[PDB]
Amino acid sequence: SEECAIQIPSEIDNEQMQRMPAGGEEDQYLRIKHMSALIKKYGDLPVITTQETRLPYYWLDLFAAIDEGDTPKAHALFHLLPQDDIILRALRAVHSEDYLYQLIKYCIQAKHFGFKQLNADLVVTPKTFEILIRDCATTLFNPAKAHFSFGLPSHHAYTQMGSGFCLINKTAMLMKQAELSSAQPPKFVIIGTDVNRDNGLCDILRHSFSHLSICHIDVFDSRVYPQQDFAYINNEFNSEGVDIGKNIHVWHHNNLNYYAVDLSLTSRKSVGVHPALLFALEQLKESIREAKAKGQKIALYLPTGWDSHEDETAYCGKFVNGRMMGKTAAHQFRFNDGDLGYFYESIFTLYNENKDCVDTIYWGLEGGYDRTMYERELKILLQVIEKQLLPKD
Ligand SMILES: [K+]
Ligand SMILES: [Zn+2]
Repeated sequence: SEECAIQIPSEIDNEQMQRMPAGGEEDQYLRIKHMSALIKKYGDLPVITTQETRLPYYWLDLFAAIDEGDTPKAHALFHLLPQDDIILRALRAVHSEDYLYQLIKYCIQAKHFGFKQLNADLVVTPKTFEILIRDCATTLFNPAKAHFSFGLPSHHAYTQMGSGFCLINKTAMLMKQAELSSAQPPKFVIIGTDVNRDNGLCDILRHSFSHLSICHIDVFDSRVYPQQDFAYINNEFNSEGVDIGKNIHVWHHNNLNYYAVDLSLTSRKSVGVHPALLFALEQLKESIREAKAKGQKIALYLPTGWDSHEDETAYCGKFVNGRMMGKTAAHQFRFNDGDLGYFYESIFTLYNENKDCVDTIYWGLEGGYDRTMYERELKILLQVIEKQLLPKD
């Protein structure tokens, strides 16, 4: 089926992720491997693997150069890649050439100890670069209208540095290939439910994409990583984001709209789906109607983390002002399978009922670190897909 796919790294690609930090107790290798074993075992889903997609020669040669250690050969070989190759045009539409040099540089500089530690949250192996790109390849090179991909995370990656387990911003590049693959740019909408703020992806959209039409609903808790609240955004947009509702502000910069759903200020009303994701759906219910009666299409991007679950034990989702948040507060500020299952079910319903307006869906794995929590949430996620987005058997 070209209509939907589910993307995991291959054996080799996943294997070259050891020592790569996660905000949990396991490295990113175990973490992603566990999810992949589950996804392969859950019967028959349309599952694609980063080993089968072969890149053009010049990519395979930049890779090869990285392996033998010639930092000037790699630096040069990459500089001379075709400016119109599908990967690279999107890659350098969001990432500075100096960052990519420094990165290639780190991968090779890493080959000694098998790993090069940049800062507390950023490690690279020799093959980090090959995988980051072999990942970005397969998503770019595959015509799936509803893409769920399980790889290394992205919404903290900046146009110019890496931060917090993120090395490049695969989401923004995927938006790049959408502005250019379409005749008229699609109306963009992002909903990122990872409990840590999409600080990175946000900077890249203010900087390089403010002219595209993007509605970006960013759900996070200004109390965990990275401690940034509305005052911090004000200094970022050097404007003052107006309050639209449940202590949630919006900023406009040219054609980009950024909504900050802060989970501290937005607490839940006894029973019913968490107000944070009800606004996420009120705004995606509307963005669909706007683009219908205007005729344009919509590309829908879900950079989703599960550390926003109440059942997350990772420090970066649960250590709130000096102590670990507890089961009472956790249920008033985080999400439970009730909330999530409703959300995913609603999202796909809007899609199925508006395949004339909603165009592509891309869901990409950000946070969610506790093993028994994320394995349960995944089973939920796979079951809603098996029901809504797959032809029945
Ligand atoms: K987020
Ligand atoms: Zn996160």
